[PDB]
Amino acid sequence: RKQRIVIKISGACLKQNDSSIIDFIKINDLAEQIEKISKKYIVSIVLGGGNIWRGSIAKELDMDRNLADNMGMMATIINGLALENALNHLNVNTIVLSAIKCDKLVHESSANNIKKAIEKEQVMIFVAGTGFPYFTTDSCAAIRAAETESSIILMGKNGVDGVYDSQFYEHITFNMALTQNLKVMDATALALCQENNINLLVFNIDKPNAIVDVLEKKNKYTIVSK
Amino acid sequence: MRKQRIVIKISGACLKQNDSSIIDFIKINDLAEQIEKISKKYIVSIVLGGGNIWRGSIAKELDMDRNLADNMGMMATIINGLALENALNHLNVNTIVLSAIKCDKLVHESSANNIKKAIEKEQVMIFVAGTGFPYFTTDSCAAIRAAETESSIILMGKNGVDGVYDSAQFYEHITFNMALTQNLKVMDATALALCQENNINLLVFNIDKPNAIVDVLEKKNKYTIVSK
Amino acid sequence: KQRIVIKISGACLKQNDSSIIDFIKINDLAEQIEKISKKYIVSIVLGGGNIWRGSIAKELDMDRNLADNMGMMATIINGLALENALNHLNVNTIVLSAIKCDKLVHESSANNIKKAIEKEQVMIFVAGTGFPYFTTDSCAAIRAAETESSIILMGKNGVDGVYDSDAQFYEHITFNMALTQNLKVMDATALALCQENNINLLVFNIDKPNAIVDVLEKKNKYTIVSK
Amino acid sequence: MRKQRIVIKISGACLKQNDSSIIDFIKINDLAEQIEKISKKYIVSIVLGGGNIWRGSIAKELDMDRNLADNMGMMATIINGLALENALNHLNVNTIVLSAIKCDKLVHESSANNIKKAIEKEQVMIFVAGTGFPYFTTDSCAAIRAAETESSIILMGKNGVDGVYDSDPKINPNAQFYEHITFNMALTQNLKVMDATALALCQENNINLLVFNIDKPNAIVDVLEKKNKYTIVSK
Amino acid sequence: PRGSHMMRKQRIVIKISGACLKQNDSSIIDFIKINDLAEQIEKISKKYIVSIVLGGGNIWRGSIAKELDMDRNLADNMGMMATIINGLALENALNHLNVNTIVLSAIKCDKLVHESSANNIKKAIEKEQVMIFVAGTGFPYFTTDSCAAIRAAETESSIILMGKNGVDGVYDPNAQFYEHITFNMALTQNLKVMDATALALCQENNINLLVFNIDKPNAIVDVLEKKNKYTIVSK
Amino acid sequence: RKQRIVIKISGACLKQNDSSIIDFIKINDLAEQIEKISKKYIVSIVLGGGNIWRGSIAKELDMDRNLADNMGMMATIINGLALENALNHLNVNTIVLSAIKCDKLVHESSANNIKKAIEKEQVMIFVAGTGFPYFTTDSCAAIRAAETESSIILMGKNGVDGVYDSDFYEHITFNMALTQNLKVMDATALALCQENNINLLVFNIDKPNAIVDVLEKKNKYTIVSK
Repeated sequence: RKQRIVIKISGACLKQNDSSIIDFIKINDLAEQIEKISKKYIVSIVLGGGNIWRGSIAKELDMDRNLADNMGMMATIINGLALENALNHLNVNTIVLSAIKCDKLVHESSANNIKKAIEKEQVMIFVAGTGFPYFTTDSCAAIRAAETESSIILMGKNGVDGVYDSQFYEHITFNMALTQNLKVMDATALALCQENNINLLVFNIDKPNAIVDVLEKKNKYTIVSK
Repeated sequence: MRKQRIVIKISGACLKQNDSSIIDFIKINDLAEQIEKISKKYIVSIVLGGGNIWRGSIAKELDMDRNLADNMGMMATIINGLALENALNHLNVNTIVLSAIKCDKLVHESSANNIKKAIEKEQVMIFVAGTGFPYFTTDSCAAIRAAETESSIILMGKNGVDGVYDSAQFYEHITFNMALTQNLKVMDATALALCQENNINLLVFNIDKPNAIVDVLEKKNKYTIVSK
Repeated sequence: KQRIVIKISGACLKQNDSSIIDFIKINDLAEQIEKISKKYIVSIVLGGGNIWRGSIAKELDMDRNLADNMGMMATIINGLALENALNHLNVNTIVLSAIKCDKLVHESSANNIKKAIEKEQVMIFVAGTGFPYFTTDSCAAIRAAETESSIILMGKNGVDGVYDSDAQFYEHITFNMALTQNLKVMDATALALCQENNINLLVFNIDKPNAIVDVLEKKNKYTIVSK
Repeated sequence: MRKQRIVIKISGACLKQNDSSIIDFIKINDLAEQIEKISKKYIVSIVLGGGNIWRGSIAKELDMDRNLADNMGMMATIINGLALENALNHLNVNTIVLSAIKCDKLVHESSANNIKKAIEKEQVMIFVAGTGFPYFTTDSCAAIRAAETESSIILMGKNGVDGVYDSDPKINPNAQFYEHITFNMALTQNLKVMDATALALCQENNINLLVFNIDKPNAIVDVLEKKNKYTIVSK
Repeated sequence: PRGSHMMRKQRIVIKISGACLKQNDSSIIDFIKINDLAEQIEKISKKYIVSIVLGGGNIWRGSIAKELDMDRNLADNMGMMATIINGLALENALNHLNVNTIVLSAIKCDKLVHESSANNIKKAIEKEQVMIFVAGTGFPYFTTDSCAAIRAAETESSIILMGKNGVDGVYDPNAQFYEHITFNMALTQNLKVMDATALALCQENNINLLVFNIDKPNAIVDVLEKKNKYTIVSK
Repeated sequence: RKQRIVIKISGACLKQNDSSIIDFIKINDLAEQIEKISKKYIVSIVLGGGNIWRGSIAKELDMDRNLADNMGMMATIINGLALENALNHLNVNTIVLSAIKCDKLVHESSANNIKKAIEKEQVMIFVAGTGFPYFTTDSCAAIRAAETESSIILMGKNGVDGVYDSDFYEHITFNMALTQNLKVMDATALALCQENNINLLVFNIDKPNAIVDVLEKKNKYTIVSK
């Protein structure tokens, strides 16, 4: 009866200040929530690398997009190993699955390994995106959702309670989103979610117990469905 | 001389004549002949489908979940990729098969480095096994490869159809916005989004016709441009 | 628990040219393997004739190194299809490939075979030896010796066993009489491999319903090849 | 030319200006410009640290065991390695990233063959991910890479300090500055120019140190021309 | 020593040089010697988490490298291959005694051996497998002793059993026996217990040595029970 | 393709006595011959490991066949790197191609890598057999000959001039060797050679300049064909 979910966790969720790329209280709070959630759900985590690497630094370094996205993928691996460590301390059975092969550090994602991880009911930490440039964290979240047969992506926003207009939305269609010219995710991720019937649960991730609370429908959130 | 970069999307059906053989030698050789000529003026990336070997309908019959079904399709593209490479080798075209899935005994792996290296050598790049991920179409892979190689245009070969219609009125030029508004199925929504985000144009034409790929680059027949 | 190799040619998985793999045929195969796996340690060696043949290689002017590579990718496709069919029957199974391709299959090795035997998984051997100039029969012989299987089930498509030529049915023949009589049970390489390592053949008609189960219970017409 | 072989140890701090960005483009481009000029006279091996991205203090905060902590550090050096390669490619320097950990989609693997091949081609070798093993420092890896490439000297760039002193200069306005010191004198005084393991590796294989201030403009080029204040550690 | 129990076992590294596996020149590996070793490891593995670090001297030595005009990078590579051969032989011997065992290699070679990594070591310890460490560090300029130190630190083993071929422990004919020496006392007395690098690594990570005669029957079992003549090296 | 040859070099060719697994004078003499030969031929070398590992030691160690053949494969890699070193000192362009992947030591054999090595006209040193148990050095020699499109295998014997009936045939047929019951190669290697029209050139390899001489038809040798 365990239903499957993808939690999109951007890099900003792991960082407090510029002094440290990863903040221990923020990542441990995250781990604590995942611990509780993993009792009722099969959990897939899709991480960003914005705390370590951003598009702005790529421009400063005159870095072409192929290489820039590669840097981002490495950043997600660092975050992935940090989250795994935090979850291991809580005795949560967890596995880091990477789109890029690097056996000394992480396991490789594949149809077999995902299936294997689901049977063991491991928390799946997905890293290095798709192993391809020109993908966003959101697009990877879409692909991972379809791949793991998760019908919903929890889309944590940093500061924002859900879909607004920079009036709140309790619920919104994908159609009504694109007619209203709202940038909930990039166009590619939107298309991916629509094609494979994946819903979004947009909420404020900065709030204490945010992820636990929105699965209990406790706070302000937006659902983006067909 | 001086070469601009193009992606040619070649579906599985372009390589197959009838059900007796998954790959037809005349069709693949004709394709290789055209690529030979084109590679003198362009840096050529080929993105192959596997429809001649593997289809979505067979996956249903075998009660095959999507993760596995798309993996079968990826292996199909590798077979096609090696066949095309062989045909191009016979014409002394410098060529390399770059795979999204690692398989050293058969193919080279696609990567930032290997693509860059193949471009410098001006090799025809045969891209194979899609993105290595399920839930992607050949069109989406074409978009990703175009962005990755900095190709501004994808030649979208259609089997039988001259371009973009509405069923029967012919368009010479349409916008991506104009496309999905008229509920036209040029590519899947994901591929469309990818092309728009990265300013990649489509050149839709009939690929079944003799010398079709060569002729559309010389603007000689009926075709449709899709831009922003 | 006795160890066996079942040689399954590509034609066993195909009905007609419209589809490379037929769901009824592969499901029937899986059903039989399911039952057999309760009494035997099962190794499956697959061909790729349903997808790729020697005749297409000639048409494409394809040299042998590449042609055999095409065939090996064909067996992987078949291997993943059969694994899927067996998974739906809750049979513990693993695809072991002679060619490394981690995103799709596991690699065959001394360790992984040993590990698969301990777990009593059905072993689906794929991509031959990873080398050109090998037949499916030769791979079956190597896999038999490697798994310490004393017998290869040699499924033929249409033929009840070994005859004079196709009519006298042989109940039992020797590999020595499988060249002396000018017959062609397997290629010479596979024959030598089997003799070298004391591997016997059980030649039977695999097209018949329940054929694999029946021959292990000695129920139908079959030929023993030994000595 | 008959190029002599050198290892340049570049810590993470050399690539970072402030906390807003892990890698600063001016600092890394300045480094690349110097390596460009140096590579005309020398076969250059670069050994990078990852302190701009990852440090030991973060590992403690995250309650991270040492095996995992050092793995984070190795991934950090790969990021730095790819950024430096990019900077050098823009200056048309033939360069290769050689990693102690296999990761084909991003880097080449270091091996006896690949090093030999890179030396013949006279590429700048950017060594990355240390030894692929925990319990090694950047210094230790620099020693190993020096021995492996048959480099007789390691340029040991320090951030702010001009070289080896008998004590911290920031405190004592009376600290001796050594233009040359032996490993022997340095250990009886208990100076820790490098960690004990790196020191032992250098002594075992007759590798010398050239300690200097890396923050100064043109520092690496100048020290090879013997132009500024530097400490040679030898014997 | 360490003297542990059946649950929550202490972790040890046993350094087994190539000479322990060879009787004479007619065969590189002697079945009696390797089976005796396996028998001891079987008994020891009941009370300890056991890591074995093997040398390759029975197959390859430094002297052959000189004869073949072989540079160090390649020479050490030959040695690493030798340890893999030894590793597979010991694993076979241990498998016949039904000891759960795994060969972990610093060099990737999937058809022969498993790769060592933080994850695989952790996984092997959980399963309480005997870990046979092979191919050193995958790098040249390391001795078997230095690999033993690195493996000890990596596995969090507090002690390395240093089997010597012929000698009961540490001495200065009729020499004086040391029951205990410091690492300081080790170098300061010119006593070559291990190479300088291995010594440094052990000091840095607080790893002790247990030096004993490995040629004697039941030697490894007996020194863990404190039964014979042996030397502790420690801080 | 025709002017390509396979030279089968057993382990015994590299060893003088038990004190050293590899003898420098024997291996250097072999290297000198290969140097001269590689000017006129595309050379594939198939090495055995009998100088380091043999079947008799496997029995003593109670070693199952799968593991025993694995030991032998690692032995050939050691020999392969030794021969490469000897050829490098003579400035011969050479590459070690292994049936088993081990990137830190050797390159992997494949259709692409063989093709690439042939175009470069490198001496190919084939190592680790087929990567499979139940193969002999002779069988590997057959497979490499067919793979490289070599029409002939130089079958160096240690002590014997050619094909007798033990202590002389100048030309034997394959079928004749079977009727006569001669042990030229194991049955599998014989079948492989016949299937792919590969000839054998059996000669005494212990003799000075033996390999060079037999290609110039200079000494006593047996030619095997069908």
